[PDB]
Amino acid sequence: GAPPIMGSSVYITVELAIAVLAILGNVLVCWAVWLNSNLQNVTNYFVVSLAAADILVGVLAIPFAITISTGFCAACHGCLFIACFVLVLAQSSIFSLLAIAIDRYIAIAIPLRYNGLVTGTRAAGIIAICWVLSFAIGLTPMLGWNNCGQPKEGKAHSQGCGEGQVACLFEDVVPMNYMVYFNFFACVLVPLLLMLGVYLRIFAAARRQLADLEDNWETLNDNLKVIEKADNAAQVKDALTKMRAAALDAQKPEMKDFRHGFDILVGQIDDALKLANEGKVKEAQAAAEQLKTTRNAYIQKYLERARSTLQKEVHAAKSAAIIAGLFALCWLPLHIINCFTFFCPDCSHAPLWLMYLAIVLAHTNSVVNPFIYAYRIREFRQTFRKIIRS
Ligand SMILES: CC(C)CCC[C@@H](C)[C@H]1CC[C@H]2[C@@H]3CC=C4C[C@@H](O)CC[C@]4(C)[C@H]3CC[C@]12C
Ligand SMILES: CC(C)CCC[C@@H](C)[C@H]1CC[C@H]2[C@@H]3CC=C4C[C@@H](O)CC[C@]4(C)[C@H]3CC[C@]12C
Ligand SMILES: CC(C)CCC[C@@H](C)[C@H]1CC[C@H]2[C@@H]3CC=C4C[C@@H](O)CC[C@]4(C)[C@H]3CC[C@]12C
Ligand SMILES: CC(C)CCC[C@@H](C)[C@H]1CC[C@H]2[C@@H]3CC=C4C[C@@H](O)CC[C@]4(C)[C@H]3CC[C@]12C
Ligand SMILES: CCCCCCCC/C=C/CCCCCCCC(=O)OC[C@H](O)CO
Ligand SMILES: CCCCCCCC/C=C\CCCCCCCC(=O)OC[C@H](O)CO
Ligand SMILES: Nc1nc(NCCc2ccc(O)cc2)nc2nc(-c3ccco3)nn12
Ligand SMILES: CCCCCCCC/C=C/CCCCCCCC(=O)O
Ligand SMILES: CCCCCCCC/C=C/CCCCCCCC(=O)O
Ligand SMILES: CCCCCCCC/C=C/CCCCCCCC(=O)O
Ligand SMILES: CCCCCCCC/C=C/CCCCCCCC(=O)O
Ligand SMILES: CCCCCCCC/C=C\CCCCCCCC(=O)O
Ligand SMILES: CCCCCCCC/C=C\CCCCCCCC(=O)O
Ligand SMILES: CCCCCCCC/C=C\CCCCCCCC(=O)O
Ligand SMILES: CCCCCCCC/C=C\CCCCCCCC(=O)O
Ligand SMILES: CCCCCCCC/C=C\CCCCCCCC(=O)O
Ligand SMILES: CCCCCCCC/C=C\CCCCCCCC(=O)O
Ligand SMILES: CCCCCCCC/C=C\CCCCCCCC(=O)O
Ligand SMILES: CCCCCCCC/C=C\CCCCCCCC(=O)O
Ligand SMILES: CCCCCCCC/C=C\CCCCCCCC(=O)O
Ligand code: NA
Repeated sequence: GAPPIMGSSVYITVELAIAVLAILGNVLVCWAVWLNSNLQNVTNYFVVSLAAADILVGVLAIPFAITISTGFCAACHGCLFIACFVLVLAQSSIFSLLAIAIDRYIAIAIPLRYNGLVTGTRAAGIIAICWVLSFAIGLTPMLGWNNCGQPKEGKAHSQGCGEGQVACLFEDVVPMNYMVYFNFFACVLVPLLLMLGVYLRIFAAARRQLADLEDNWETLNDNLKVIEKADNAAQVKDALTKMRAAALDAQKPEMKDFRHGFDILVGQIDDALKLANEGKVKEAQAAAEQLKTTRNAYIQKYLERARSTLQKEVHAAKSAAIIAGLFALCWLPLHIINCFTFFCPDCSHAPLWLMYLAIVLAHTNSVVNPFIYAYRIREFRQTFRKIIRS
């Protein structure tokens, strides 16, 4: 039995290293949003709430985790607070991650009502509400779902604890049925699966909208060819009728030129339709050839801009999804071990070294988001560079 202070020293040193890095990187995130107005939008207010949770992992939850690893004598309800506060921060992170996903879904599904629906003022009230809910969920053991009524009195006496005190150890005070059914299944797993469903909807909506843009374009170019090889006024008329509906369909500084572009296009379709309906096939076909000028000078530019805007939303949603996936990857090992402890009382408990490895992996999640923003989001990377240089 090696002196406990040796493995303790390794664990604590690693925790302190993670705390340092979590504070530094997430303070940098908050400083970038505060300073750069191109980063001040509703999405990034949830990003800052998430960075605040991660700063508090470094400032409070890691010092608390170091403390509870010692099994020090404590009043049981004080022990519960330092065991459960990290659950508040994890719960807050979950709400922020779900909000980021929903925000991006609203942006890609209804971009015309996004700015009217999702405002800074409503985001700050959602954030406040979510922090209150996170305290209620993470500190639910303090409302009475705890093991303080059944203290491990032999362990308390062996350590010389005083009356009313327990050896402060996570699995002695926090019930495992709370950890598995309430904290993990209800409060973590279900929101993460909801997030997964929202991201699937985002990527499907993007794929569908890019397919629609390409379809409208091909319909435009195919019907031009229909008109070119029609042999009567009625065929020209039918192809132009369709083109007119599609152009109006697609019509739903750069905005002035693209509105001007579609105005010309509808006007030119209308000129060609009138000629067709007068039975003037050749005149109608020549009028339709003028549509190629508008297609080259305006419609193609609209198509390329619309595509590039959707491709940026896909890239941005992938970045946010990577962050949600990394939260799941860093926290799942600990939840899964708790499931074994709880559901398999005939299995030997996960060994101590694995418990602490899973705890430090969960804490490491508070380090990683600044790196994802730096690597995947030019505007953050550039603001980070400017802050670090100045
Ligand atoms: C806003 C921030 C800076 C304040 C942080 C206050 C923290 C450190 C305080 C608030 C409540 C305190 C706990 C309340 C009661 C107990 C039980 C006692 O037997 C041992 C200490 C212990 C477990 C305290 C540890 C320190 C503690 C967690
Ligand atoms: C989220 C991804 C990375 C999956 C991680 C899976 C990890 C957490 C799984 C894979 C194999 C698992 C171990 C398999 C066997 C045992 C022996 C049993 O007596 C205690 C639980 C314990 C020690 C399990 C702990 C959880 C475990 C380590
Ligand atoms: C989408 C995925 C990641 C959801 C997470 C799946 C979790 C809930 C699954 C993955 C592996 C599962 C464990 C695999 C094996 C055992 C040992 C058995 O004696 C009791 C149940 C128990 C302990 C399972 C509990 C639930 C479990 C931890
Ligand atoms: C990508 C890198 C950082 C992952 C690091 C994984 C390391 C830290 C993990 C993987 C295997 C683990 C070891 C596996 C077995 C034991 C034996 C045990 O009696 C003491 C702890 C010890 C020695 C573990 C310490 C932590 C450990 C070394
Ligand atoms: C964003 C990237 C992730 C951030 C990562 C933050 C820091 C984590 C590194 C820790 C290694 C520290 C050295 C650990 C060496 C210990 C080896 C050892 O001897 O283990 C003893 C054993 O555990 C006794 O039981
Ligand atoms: C023995 C003790 C039992 C205790 C059981 C506790 C139940 C938790 C309930 C409320 C905590 C509220 C905490 C305050 C949350 C602050 C929210 C906030 O500051 O949000 C900022 C906002 O973003 C600005 O725009
Ligand atoms: N099971 C558990 N244990 C601990 N710490 C104690 C590790 C341990 C477990 C058993 C033992 O005999 C001695 C120590 N922290 C823990 N944190 C969590 C957690 C937080 C969020 C999800 O799970 N679970 N968890
Ligand atoms: C896509 C779905 C993702 C996962 C959702 C469902 C998770 C359900 C997990 C259930 C594990 C229940 C384990 C019960 C073990 C009983 C042990 C015993 O009876 O001795
Ligand atoms: C993503 C899901 C992956 C699932 C992996 C396979 C899980 C099925 C394994 C069940 C293992 C059951 C082992 C229980 C052993 C102890 C039984 C006992 O003595 O009570
Ligand atoms: C996706 C992960 C898949 C990993 C491999 C899955 C295989 C898991 C196998 C579990 C076998 C458990 C055997 C337990 C024997 C116990 C003896 C007994 O209880 O009588
Ligand atoms: C992503 C899901 C991965 C979850 C882990 C999958 C591996 C599941 C294997 C479990 C094996 C449990 C072995 C039982 C050990 C004790 C046997 C006994 O005492 O009866
Ligand atoms: C994944 C991030 C890097 C992880 C490196 C892991 C090394 C440190 C973590 C665990 C080592 C095990 C030491 C635990 C000793 C028991 C703790 C205690 O009882 O005080
Ligand atoms: C860029 C570097 C910034 C500062 C990095 C600091 C990294 C080291 C952090 C913590 C190490 C503390 C070591 C204390 C050992 C105590 C173990 C014990 O008390 O038993
Ligand atoms: C000094 C005592 C108070 C400590 C409270 C710490 C809470 C977490 C720290 C910072 C989170 C709030 C930072 C928000 C600043 C940026 C806001 C914005 O980007 O518009
Ligand atoms: C335990 C003592 C400290 C506990 C602090 C917990 C409360 C955290 C409160 C605020 C951090 C959230 C900051 C969110 C800023 C986003 C709002 C916005 O940008 O408009
Ligand atoms: C806060 C996020 C939203 C919460 C939604 C919760 C919906 C409920 C989902 C999962 C709860 C899991 C219930 C498992 C019950 C088994 C209990 C038992 O048999 O002892
Ligand atoms: C959707 C995420 C998880 C699904 C929500 C519901 C939770 C999983 C479904 C059933 C789990 C029930 C586990 C309890 C079985 C008996 C427990 C026991 O005997 O100890
Ligand atoms: C499109 C590639 C351009 C390369 C530079 C990147 C510019 C910005 C790109 C995407 C913005 C990503 C926004 C994702 C929201 C993150 C929210 C979160 O999950 O925390
Ligand atoms: C419990 C685990 C759930 C974790 C949720 C993590 C967030 C989901 C992340 C990615 C899912 C989306 C995968 C589909 C990719 C399509 C991309 C594309 O069309 O270009
Ligand atoms: C990112 C990597 C994801 C990998 C998920 C799966 C990891 C677990 C895989 C194998 C572990 C299986 C251990 C089975 C132990 C059986 C012990 C026994 O029989 O008692
Ligand atoms: Na977090």
